[PDB]
Amino acid sequence: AELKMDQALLLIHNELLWTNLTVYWKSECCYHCLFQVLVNVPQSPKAGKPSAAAASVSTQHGSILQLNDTLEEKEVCRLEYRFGEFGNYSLLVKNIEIACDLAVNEDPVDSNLPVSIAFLIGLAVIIVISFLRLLLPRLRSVDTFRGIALILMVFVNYGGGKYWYFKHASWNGLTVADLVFPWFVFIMGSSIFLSMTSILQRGCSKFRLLGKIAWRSFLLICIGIIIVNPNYCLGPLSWDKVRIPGVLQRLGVTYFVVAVLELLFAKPVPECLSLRDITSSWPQWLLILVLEGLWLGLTFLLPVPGCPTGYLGPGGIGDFGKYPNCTGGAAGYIDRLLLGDDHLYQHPSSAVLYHTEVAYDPEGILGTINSIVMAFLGVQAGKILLYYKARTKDILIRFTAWCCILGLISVALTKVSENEGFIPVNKNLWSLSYVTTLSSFAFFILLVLYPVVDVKGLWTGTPFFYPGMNSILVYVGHEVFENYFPFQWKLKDNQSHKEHLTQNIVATALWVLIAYILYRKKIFWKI
Amino acid sequence: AELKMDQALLLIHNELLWTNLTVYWKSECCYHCLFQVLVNVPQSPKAGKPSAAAASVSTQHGSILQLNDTLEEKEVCRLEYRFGEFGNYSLLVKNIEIACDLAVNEDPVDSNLPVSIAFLIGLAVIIVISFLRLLLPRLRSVDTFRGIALILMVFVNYGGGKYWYFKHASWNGLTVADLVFPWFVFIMGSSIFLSMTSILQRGCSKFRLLGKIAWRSFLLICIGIIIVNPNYCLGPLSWDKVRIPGVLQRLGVTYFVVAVLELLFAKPVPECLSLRDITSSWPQWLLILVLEGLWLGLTFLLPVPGCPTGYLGPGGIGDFGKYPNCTGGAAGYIDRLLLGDDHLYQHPSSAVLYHTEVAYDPEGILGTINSIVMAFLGVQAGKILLYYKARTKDILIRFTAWCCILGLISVALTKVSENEGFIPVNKNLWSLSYVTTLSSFAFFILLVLYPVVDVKGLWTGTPFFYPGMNSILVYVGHEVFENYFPFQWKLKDNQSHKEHLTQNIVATALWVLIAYILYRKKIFWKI
Ligand SMILES: CC(=O)SCCNC(=O)CCNC(=O)[C@H](O)C(C)(C)COP(=O)(O)OP(=O)(O)OC[C@H]1O[C@@H](n2cnc3c(N)ncnc32)[C@H](O)[C@@H]1OP(=O)(O)O
Ligand SMILES: CC(=O)SCCNC(=O)CCNC(=O)[C@H](O)C(C)(C)COP(=O)(O)OP(=O)(O)OC[C@H]1O[C@@H](n2cnc3c(N)ncnc32)[C@H](O)[C@@H]1OP(=O)(O)O
Ligand SMILES: *[C@@H]1O[C@H](CO)[C@@H](O[C@@H]2O[C@H](CO)[C@@H](O)[C@H](O)[C@H]2NC(C)=O)[C@H](O)[C@H]1NC(C)=O
Ligand SMILES: *[C@@H]1O[C@H](CO)[C@@H](O[C@@H]2O[C@H](CO)[C@@H](O)[C@H](O)[C@H]2NC(C)=O)[C@H](O)[C@H]1NC(C)=O
Ligand SMILES: *[C@@H]1O[C@H](CO)[C@@H](O[C@@H]2O[C@H](CO)[C@@H](O)[C@H](O)[C@H]2NC(C)=O)[C@H](O)[C@H]1NC(C)=O
Ligand SMILES: *[C@@H]1O[C@H](CO)[C@@H](O[C@@H]2O[C@H](CO)[C@@H](O)[C@H](O)[C@H]2NC(C)=O)[C@H](O)[C@H]1NC(C)=O
Ligand SMILES: CC(C)CCC[C@@H](C)[C@H]1CC[C@H]2[C@@H]3CC=C4C[C@@H](O)CC[C@]4(C)[C@H]3CC[C@]12C
Ligand SMILES: CC(C)CCC[C@@H](C)[C@H]1CC[C@H]2[C@@H]3CC=C4C[C@@H](O)CC[C@]4(C)[C@H]3CC[C@]12C
Ligand SMILES: CCCCCCCCCCCCCCCC
Ligand SMILES: CCCCCCCCCCCCCCCC
Ligand SMILES: *[C@@H]1O[C@H](CO)[C@@H](O)[C@H](O)[C@H]1NC(C)=O
Ligand SMILES: *[C@@H]1O[C@H](CO)[C@@H](O)[C@H](O)[C@H]1NC(C)=O
Ligand SMILES: CCCCCCCCCCCCCC
Ligand SMILES: CCCCCCCCCCCCCC
Ligand SMILES: CCCCCCCCCCCCCC
Ligand SMILES: CCCCCCCCCCCCCC
Ligand SMILES: CCCCCCCCCCCCCC
Ligand SMILES: CCCCCCCCCCCCCC
Ligand SMILES: CCCCCCCCCCCCCC
Ligand SMILES: CCCCCCCCCCCCCC
Ligand SMILES: CCCCCCCCCCCCCC
Ligand SMILES: CCCCCCCCCCCC
Ligand SMILES: CCCCCCCCCCCC
Ligand SMILES: CCCCCCCCCCCC
Ligand SMILES: CCCCCCCCCCCC
Ligand SMILES: CCCCCCCC
Ligand SMILES: CCCCCCCC
Ligand SMILES: CCCCCCCC
Ligand SMILES: CCCCCCCC
Ligand SMILES: CCCCCCCC
Ligand SMILES: CCCCCCCC
Ligand SMILES: CCCCCCCC
Ligand SMILES: CCCCCCCC
Ligand SMILES: CCCCCCCC
Ligand SMILES: CCCCCCCC
Repeated sequence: AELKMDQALLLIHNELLWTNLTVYWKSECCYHCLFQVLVNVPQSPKAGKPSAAAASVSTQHGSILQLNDTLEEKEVCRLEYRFGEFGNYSLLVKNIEIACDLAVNEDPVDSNLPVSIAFLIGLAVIIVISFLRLLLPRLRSVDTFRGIALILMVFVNYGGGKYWYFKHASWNGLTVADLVFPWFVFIMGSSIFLSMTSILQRGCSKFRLLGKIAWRSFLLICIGIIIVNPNYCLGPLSWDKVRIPGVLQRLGVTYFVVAVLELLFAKPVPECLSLRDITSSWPQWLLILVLEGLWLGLTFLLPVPGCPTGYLGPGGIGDFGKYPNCTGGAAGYIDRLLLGDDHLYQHPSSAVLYHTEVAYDPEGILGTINSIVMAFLGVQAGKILLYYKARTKDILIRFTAWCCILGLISVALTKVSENEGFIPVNKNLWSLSYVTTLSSFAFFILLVLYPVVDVKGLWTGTPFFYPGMNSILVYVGHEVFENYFPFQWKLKDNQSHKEHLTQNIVATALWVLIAYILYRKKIFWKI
Repeated sequence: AELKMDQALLLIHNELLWTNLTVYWKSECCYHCLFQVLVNVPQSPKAGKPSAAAASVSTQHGSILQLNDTLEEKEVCRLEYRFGEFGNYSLLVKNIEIACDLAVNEDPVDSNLPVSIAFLIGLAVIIVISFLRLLLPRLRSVDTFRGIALILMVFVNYGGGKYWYFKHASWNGLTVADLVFPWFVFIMGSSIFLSMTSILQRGCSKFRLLGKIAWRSFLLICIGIIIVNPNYCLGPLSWDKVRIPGVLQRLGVTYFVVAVLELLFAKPVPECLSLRDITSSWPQWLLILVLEGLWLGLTFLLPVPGCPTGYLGPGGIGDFGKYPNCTGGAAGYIDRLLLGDDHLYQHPSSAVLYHTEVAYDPEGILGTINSIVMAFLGVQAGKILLYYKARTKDILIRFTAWCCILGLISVALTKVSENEGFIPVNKNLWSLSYVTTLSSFAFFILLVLYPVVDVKGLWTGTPFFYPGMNSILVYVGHEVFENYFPFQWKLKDNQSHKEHLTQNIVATALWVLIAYILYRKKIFWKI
């Protein structure tokens, strides 16, 4: 057939004699999208010979169909159904009143079977290895956490099996792909504090440390702009098409601000209910709350011309299509004002579900405030680890307290909903509730991973700390060699989830093995 | 206008009343090519109103034009002229007998002015640096030689300014681009001997050395097949389109054969007219002469179906177009027999001047014999360096003797001509005279570079030994980052020699600087 991946076939048979029909399609994942025309089925020329037309409907989310008489502009029937991948469905519209019935000709396939099988195979290997082994400075929990986030992004960037839950969410909500970048910012803040405390304890000067901070930030930004962003398979680089924002640029700016703050207000770690780690660093908290107030003010009060003030929405056909060019609101407006459309991201994640035409950069200028807030929460985690290193009970109690506080803030902001909160979770805007949700997840992960890996030693972090010790090499590496064999080959079927998933799992395992080889040879690159 | 790079405009005005004309074009660089149709000019409809037509003629080499009456198939006049780049020439054909005259409307540009200016600027910098400095184990000559060849290939591979003398020759003869690969094979043989002598003198076992040899050869071949050959900007790799031969594959096979021979017949270096370095290694010479006899026999006596036996020619329209699919002869036939057309090089250098349609691989199977012969001559150079290291006069005398012998052999084979010798110089076939010519050049280079750099110390090899100590990193590096900024940007004019030359010079200097940075940080990768 001609069905692409994640698409079903819908055959519409119109038995009505004197009324044409227009088939409108809306996805269930849209929040207030507009109905779009799917197919036009004419009237039946003679009784007993119904006119037909075929359309392809997406199967990732539920579908809502509305059949409207193209003359009277009225609705004859409306269906809400969830079509399955590669299915063959027939819809019959006939008199006696008009009622339209949906039937299944060919059953669909189970498209999530590769994911279920890949999890069971992975779980079966873990049990065998653990059972087989039974018969036979540098914190390791932070390396394990960073390596977990690394393995996840390599799977996600390489495609994720072309599954919708291993991709970035269109506008609002969370998928597996939306977790890894905030966790990298969190871990990078924690490592900022650990490194700076060690260096300033060895007696090193603050000005040489400042020089190292500036050099590392400049180097990260330059690598991001020149190596990671461009698609050089298209052609040589021209300035008018250069994308200035990006991932490594975000890390460089966040690292500079947070590292310079910590260096400026650095204090020796002194040697048990006490708020020492919090109150000893109150100037940072004051400045961070000032930045958070700035983000809220610019997001909810800045007037954007030709756009509602405080608009938190995708534009396109979203919000009933009233604001087709307002993708982002104040964040997008500031990006376009300072950098320009041609220096932004040309394929925002909302372009597929909301059909937005403007350029929006997820790593823009306004979200760097919340990137800095995430990194500073990571710094607080490092402070807990170092201040109370003698007592494990103190560390676990503080991690639990922070996780609970940030979780309650996220519940209040998002209202435990995807689109109906006061500040819904959104990776494109780097929302406040995005930061608090992912920070509570990071504190819970550290809560589980600290006693298991560091205190007791029940686990060593294998195989996660091998890329966790070469994160920058693995990141820049898979960006450079994304199209190379063995990370990518020509598939017998591009429309198969099984083949894409196998390819991406193999490539991710190859990067874990490359990082293990570098670790085994004691080759560690720090930017 | 619409002239591309290295093209002139030819306007033909036909004043003849009753005879059409057909304009045939042949290049002077062709050996026995066929005339190709350039443009068809009809007859003049009325006296005093001559019909005209415009054609673009290449300006890299001389042009031969033949005007033939399209009815009687006779020749009215024939011109041999050398058109200049971007010139505007008008050719008038008129009665009184018929004589055709060539006139220059717009003068051409001097297309080699950027090359002349780039040499003077380079020479002016050398004089300033040498004058300014005046006011203010590992052989260095081998590193300088390898670095010179490295700088040359990086300039050549990146385009060479799009100059025809910085590209590979079409079939026969030499350009600057055809010198660098044989010199790498020569230096690699010399380094084989130096390394093996040192290791076997330190008492290391021969079997562990054999393991190291096999590992290095396998690794070189794998890197060549997977990283260097494919164009991943086109798409993911499929087996049916994989090119098996290549540069690093050639180096791997040559290294394995030569290193295993030297290891097998290794002898300690003993401590002055004597042939000790030659006669102490007579088994290698016997085996090398046997391989050379094999190459000559398979090249001049193997019967290729549908092809003359011992054909040393490009096919295409060459040799008067009698053998359009015989590109290569026995070498190409063996390549196609063993590997197949779809696993060979799809754009041989002859495809532009001789219009060949078949696939030919310059790094094929039959030329590896001559690659091994070149590497073994390099081994002989290393033997001279180590046997007579005490006496500089002995080293210089032996280098001069070898250069003279190989030069005389090259003169005898090529007959001091491009196409008229018994075995003309040809990089595609890796001819015997190609090997002897480039070996005499390498021996002369070593003759000049040994007393200057090593014995006296007048020069240190700057800036050439910095990439000479990281050759593999520089090679694989510029292959991976060929399309990246700052090595390539979008030009304001793609048809300008000045802009291409500036871009390629800047990229080559950047690779010298990268290698200097690695040397300054003591980071050396040996494959
Ligand atoms: C959304 C998607 O799918 S793609 C988006 C995802 N983006 C990315 O993954 C970007 C890639 N980013 C990264 O890999 C990292 O965040 C980096 C490169 C910015 C660095 O993060 P960091 O945690 O700071 O890494 P790094 O190892 O360089 O840490 C630097 C310092 O921390 C120290 N450190 C790191 N881990 C630890 C640890 N566990 N304990 C103690 N010190 C540590 C290092 O010793 C070093 O200190 P030093 O230089 O004084 O000796
Ligand atoms: C046609 C075009 O335009 S493109 C075609 C051009 N192709 C290429 O350039 C291919 C690239 N090839 C190369 O760079 C090289 O030929 C290579 C990578 C194959 C290696 O060549 P080599 O000269 O053998 O390089 P390398 O430095 O690795 O030498 C290996 C050994 O020689 C030793 N060695 C190298 N130079 C010297 C020296 N001057 N003195 C003593 N020992 C030396 C090294 O110590 C090493 O020994 P070890 O491993 O026991 O310690
Ligand atoms: C299909 O027809 C229905 C009519 O039942 C349309 O629904 C109305 O649309 C108008 C706008 O033209 C609104 O003012 C009404 O409030 C809607 N509801 C009713 C009950 O009339 C619907 O818009 C049509 N579909 C499309 C895509 O235009
Ligand atoms: C979906 O199913 C219908 C049957 O329910 C298929 O329609 C048949 O198509 C074949 C060839 O196209 C005809 O020979 C049959 O007569 C059709 N049957 C009916 C009942 O119409 C349709 O082809 C299927 N679509 C697919 C498989 O893509
Ligand atoms: C142009 O015309 C000339 C005639 O002077 C052709 O030259 C002859 O070509 C025939 C082949 O058809 C040969 O047998 C003759 O030996 C050639 N020379 C002479 C003096 O007759 C020439 O081939 C024509 N050009 C092209 C491209 O066909
Ligand atoms: C080459 O030179 C001729 C003149 O020798 C140019 O022909 C002139 O073209 C312009 C515009 O096309 C006319 O206005 C003139 O009348 C033409 N002059 C003659 C004598 O024919 C021709 O355009 C030039 N070709 C280029 C510059 O590409
Ligand atoms: C001090 C901390 C808590 C907050 C810092 C940010 C404050 C001072 C700034 C940031 C952006 C500012 C807003 C920007 C633009 C407008 C629109 C204008 O028509 C009225 C003022 C108003 C609404 C500003 C109010 C003050 C504001 C919210
Ligand atoms: C011993 C050294 C000097 C030479 C080794 C190669 C010799 C033995 C081999 C290599 C290829 C061989 C040739 C391959 C094919 C043919 C065509 C056939 O119709 C007659 C024999 C003839 C002409 C062979 C003669 C011998 C030959 C030249
Ligand atoms: C998110 C899915 C990724 C699937 C691959 C996970 C990593 C598998 C590890 C394989 C390599 C192990 C090398 C280290 C062994 C000690
Ligand atoms: C074949 C033309 C290439 C032009 C560039 C030649 C190399 C220039 C050297 C510049 C970098 C010097 C770095 C080392 C300085 C000590
Ligand atoms: C249905 O559409 C056709 C166009 O092909 C039109 O001619 C016809 O009038 C329409 N039906 C009605 C009832 O108007
Ligand atoms: C020249 O070519 C034309 C085709 O356009 C043809 O009609 C004419 O006959 C030819 N000239 C002669 C002399 O045959
Ligand atoms: C898609 C909607 C996301 C809302 C998430 C709300 C929960 C925030 C964290 C809850 C506690 C986490 C403990 C691990
Ligand atoms: C000692 C070396 C100093 C290098 C300085 C390079 C420029 C630093 C700029 C960093 C700015 C990043 C945040 C905007
Ligand atoms: C005495 C040693 C000092 C070394 C340099 C430290 C100062 C670096 C300044 C960089 C500031 C960056 C601002 C963009
Ligand atoms: C050992 C000397 C300490 C003196 C204070 C050092 C403060 C360094 C932070 C400066 C922040 C400014 C960034 C541009
Ligand atoms: C030297 C001690 C002074 C105490 C100042 C008050 C500390 C305020 C801490 C702010 C934390 C609020 C966000 C968690
Ligand atoms: C294009 C024709 C090439 C023929 C070259 C013949 C000369 C061979 C070497 C001569 C002596 C070299 C001394 C440096
Ligand atoms: C000790 C490690 C040995 C590795 C062996 C790898 C295979 C070697 C094959 C090399 C063949 C190259 C010439 C055909
Ligand atoms: C005792 C140590 C021996 C180490 C291995 C040496 C033998 C390697 C054999 C490789 C041969 C390659 C042939 C293709
Ligand atoms: C120290 C032991 C020496 C014994 C002889 C070693 C010979 C090694 C060369 C073998 C060549 C075979 C390659 C496949
Ligand atoms: C800070 C690094 C900025 C790098 C900008 C690259 C610009 C490329 C344009 C060159 C082609 C005209
Ligand atoms: C057609 C699929 C073949 C590729 C399988 C994945 C590669 C695994 C080995 C990689 C080591 C170089
Ligand atoms: C010795 C290394 C050989 C590598 C061959 C790569 C083959 C790639 C084809 C996979 C896609 C079907
Ligand atoms: C438009 C041309 C601008 C590029 C000039 C070459 C780059 C030189 C600096 C490279 C260092 C990153
Ligand atoms: C999704 C987990 C898959 C684990 C596969 C591990 C074998 C390479
Ligand atoms: C590092 C060089 C940047 C050059 C930018 C030029 C913009 C047209
Ligand atoms: C003790 C110094 C505090 C300086 C003010 C903090 C906010 C800028
Ligand atoms: C502005 C409405 C309430 C916001 C929730 C507060 C969470 C701390
Ligand atoms: C310092 C620039 C990045 C180097 C490329 C690394 C590719 C794995
Ligand atoms: C062809 C030699 C040019 C030398 C230029 C050196 C300055 C980068
Ligand atoms: C290294 C894996 C090679 C796989 C080759 C498969 C040919 C179709
Ligand atoms: C002294 C051993 C020589 C072995 C024969 C050489 C040619 C195979
Ligand atoms: C076979 C004709 C003569 C070949 C020249 C010999 C050079 C040593
Ligand atoms: C070992 C494979 C090659 C690594 C890439 C190096 C790029 C500079």
